[PDB]
Amino acid sequence: NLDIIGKRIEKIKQEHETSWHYDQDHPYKTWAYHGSYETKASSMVNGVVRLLTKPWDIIPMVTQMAMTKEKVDTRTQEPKEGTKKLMKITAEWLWKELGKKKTPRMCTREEFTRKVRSNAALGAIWKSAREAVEDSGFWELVDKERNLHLEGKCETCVYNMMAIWYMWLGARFLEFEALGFLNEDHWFSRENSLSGVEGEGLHKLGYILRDVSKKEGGAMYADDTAGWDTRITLEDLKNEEMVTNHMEGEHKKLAEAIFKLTYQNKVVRVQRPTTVMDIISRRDQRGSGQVVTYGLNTFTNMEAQLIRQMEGEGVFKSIQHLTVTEEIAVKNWLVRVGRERLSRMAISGDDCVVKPLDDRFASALTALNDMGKVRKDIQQWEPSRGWNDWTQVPFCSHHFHELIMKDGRVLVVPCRNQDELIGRARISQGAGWSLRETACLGKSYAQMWSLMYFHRRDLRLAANAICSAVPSHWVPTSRTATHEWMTTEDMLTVWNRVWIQENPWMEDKTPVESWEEIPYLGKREDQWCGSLIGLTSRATWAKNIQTAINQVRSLIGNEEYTDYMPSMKRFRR
Ligand SMILES: O=S1(=O)CCCN1Cc1cccc(F)c1
Ligand SMILES: [Zn+2]
Ligand SMILES: [Zn+2]
Repeated sequence: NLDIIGKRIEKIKQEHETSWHYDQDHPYKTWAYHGSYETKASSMVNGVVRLLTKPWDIIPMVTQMAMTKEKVDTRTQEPKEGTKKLMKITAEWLWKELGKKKTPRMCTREEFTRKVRSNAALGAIWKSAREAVEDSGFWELVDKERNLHLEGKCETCVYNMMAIWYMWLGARFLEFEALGFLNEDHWFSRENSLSGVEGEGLHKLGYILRDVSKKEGGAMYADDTAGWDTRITLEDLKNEEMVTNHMEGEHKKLAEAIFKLTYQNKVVRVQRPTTVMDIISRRDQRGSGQVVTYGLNTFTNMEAQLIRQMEGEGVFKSIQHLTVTEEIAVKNWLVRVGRERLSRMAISGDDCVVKPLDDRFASALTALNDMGKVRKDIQQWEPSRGWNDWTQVPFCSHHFHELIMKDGRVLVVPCRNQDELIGRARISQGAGWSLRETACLGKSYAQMWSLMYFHRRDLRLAANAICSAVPSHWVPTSRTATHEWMTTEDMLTVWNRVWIQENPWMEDKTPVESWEEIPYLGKREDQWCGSLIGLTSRATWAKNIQTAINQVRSLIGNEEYTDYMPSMKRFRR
């Protein structure tokens, strides 16, 4: 206990010696409380996108998105011995498969520096990250902590609750040095993991689900976990740490210390209004950089789902205890069919789709419930509802349509309710946005829509409008998947590269010559997915779109603009 977290606690106590109140009115039950001390970010509207989406100003599902816990303080029972055994064997086998064609390695100050100078979310708390990285005293702070970790101790690796947990860049660097390889070297690529989709892109996910649908077997299951990060057990963290069994030298020691000192024994600071700072600690649950969180969530989800598959296939009889012959059967299933069973899944962190061998999977719930991965919105022992059609399966907040081009070629396209897409593009985060920076964020949403959602009538029109309203040469930006729309290249050229040239599911590579060759959903199916086609508000907006474009051009001023509206049939004279 205080053995490992004491130093971090001691150091914070001193820095606030004149306010160390041990509140007895502390609300924590499952989080150990240590002490307290004295201390003291809304969604803004993007005006460029809102001025060009007027019909949505009266749609509450869009307008409410711009307005405006008790699951972090929960406990997870210890799994049974049969469950623990199944997890240990599966985890051991899975790190070996992921490691067959990859080599664990340390990520570098050099690589970390480049990532900070290209504005990548690292959950940090010198002003900006940029100025800390170009000064050397910081790296001496990193070195002192680095040397403390090699010694098996920790001083400065403390979480700041805000449920996301920021850290001092020094802690982030040390996490990235030891475990960044999982993301930097694509351990969860589909080629390397079989179930993963890391680096895939939203224009690949529907093709991937259609490929899973082609396997013989049962329904497609897509069960969501209730609060996945809160259900990560200490047994889960131990099975994840076994990646260090594949490491050597410094790296092995540096990685072992991240897992022991910061993952399996955390220290957190949380603001309470009664405003004081609450210094609490817990060994279990997920708390780590969002990028390491993604890869280890993928790993543990792949593990859990292969065990749910083993349960449905009768590989083991009970989670209470695994007979010595069951152990051999589980390991033999893995060697014989493990890679085929991974191929029956698409897993993106806590998000999965599984096409099992048959529907016995639907009621194979004992291992899943006992690992703590309790399903959301369903009674603990009620059998899973499966999907009969890959086009109805939810995955990564989307569903996927099969869309046939006038020339017979087949697109599998990503889709979601259009109110969600318009409502998100109308929101910015943070202060100090110039009109130019607001315009360039609108342009990023517009180009994403032209590439991913070209099949939705309202979005291809609004995307053309925004791109006409923002100066042609201004570069799309974001402050916070592969992002092919982040470019000043012509969007028809990018569309051809993504959907035809580089698309491994498209055998005929004939380029498309104009946007009019590129199809929409059926008119009814566009409505079903939230389109306003057919409403008087929408018809007036489309007819008068040049007036809206000219309003935004007048605000931005006398700049070079291109009219993209004649790329659409109806504006082609
Ligand atoms: O589905 S409907 O509402 C019934 C008539 C066809 N639709 C209207 C419409 C207007 C403008 C463009 C368009 F593709 C379709
Ligand atoms: Zn540390
Ligand atoms: Zn749809």
